Amino acid sequence: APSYRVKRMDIAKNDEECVVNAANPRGLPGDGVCKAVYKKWPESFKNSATPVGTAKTVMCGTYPVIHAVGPNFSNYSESEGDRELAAAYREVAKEVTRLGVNSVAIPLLSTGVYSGGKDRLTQSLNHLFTAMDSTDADVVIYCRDKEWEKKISEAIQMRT
Ligand SMILES: CC1=NC(=O)N=C(C(=O)O)C1
Repeated sequence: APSYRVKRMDIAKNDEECVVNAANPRGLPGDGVCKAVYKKWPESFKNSATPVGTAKTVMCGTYPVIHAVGPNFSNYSESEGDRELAAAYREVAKEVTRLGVNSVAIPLLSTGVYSGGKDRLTQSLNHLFTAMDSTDADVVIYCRDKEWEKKISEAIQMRT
């Protein structure tokens, strides 16, 4: 039965059948999760540009990298950002289904440099749940912060 799990570690060392990059719409290497991903899978950045609110898969050998572009909340209104954040996750679910993978390593989109300085753990995680609930893949969420690890775990546990 497919599960949700959380791991506090570098997403570039995931043990899943594909990864989601928290990407920018320019397809450029960038900072944080995107930097790790670039160093691990540089060939997945060939023609990886995709607009805000979308996701695009680029293969690195046979390993799929799903570049998903959450909104930068600095730029977006709360209502328009929320729409785009939801859309990005929906496109992730679609790519995951099309690939036929049994598992996916995913970050919380729009929670770091794109958070607009707000805590958006709950907002982002709930959009992730809504989209990925219709898939049969194991989902592993990767975070860096110990407190976030606990709150994500609690949110996972409380739906069971
Ligand atoms: C480049 C980024 N894209 C994204 O979806 N979320 C980000 C974040 O703030 O975690 C950064």
